[PDB]
Order: sequence, then C-alpha cells, then structure tokens
Amino acid sequence: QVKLEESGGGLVQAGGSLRLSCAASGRTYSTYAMGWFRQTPGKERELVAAINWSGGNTHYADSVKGRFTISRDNAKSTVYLQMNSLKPEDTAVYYCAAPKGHTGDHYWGPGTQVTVS
Repeated sequence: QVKLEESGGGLVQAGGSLRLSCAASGRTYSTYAMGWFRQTPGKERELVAAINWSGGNTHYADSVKGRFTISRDNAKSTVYLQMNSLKPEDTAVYYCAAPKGHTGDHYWGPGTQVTVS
C-alpha cells in the first residue's frame, strides 16, 4: 500500500507561517491525489486542501482561502502546504491523505502538529 511521509509543522506565533510536506514514499510521478485534513479535539477530520495528480486542479476549505497554498513536485510525488497568516484557530493535527481508489476513503499519514500561539 502507499505510505505517506510527513514533515514540517511545529509551533509558530500568530501571523507567522509554516510549510508542511507530504511524500508518497518511494514513488515517482505518483498518480495519487494528495492533500491535508486537520483535526481538533472532539471533531471529525476536515479537508483543508487537496491537489490532483497533475497539479492542475486544487481544492481549499473556505477558512484557509487566500492564506494556504497547496503545490506539487510531481516527479518527487511530494505536495507542500504553505500556511501563511496563521491564526490561533488553525491549531490542529494535520494529516496527509490520498484516496483509496474511487471509494471516498483514504490512506493517511501519521499526522503533524501545527500549534499557533
């Protein structure tokens, strides 16, 4: 099965920026769409941003539009989430995800803490 490897994140002051990365490990020109969900205590995971296999189509949650940008290094099967103008409400665990076929279910990375002070 596809393995998703995450890096980035950490603690940042409000107004600051972080850049998350997720790689479909060992894959070259992977055909998986990739993106991030985030989760806070007591709530379900919520889709933040996603990008298709080619990098030509993206999706953003309304709450992050104009602040977060998802991009893709297609050869390296790696996506990046540039998180600018961070707000306290952005504090969450961010999980990389790829679709399980066409089913609407997902493969998951391990999760990355983003904490905005």
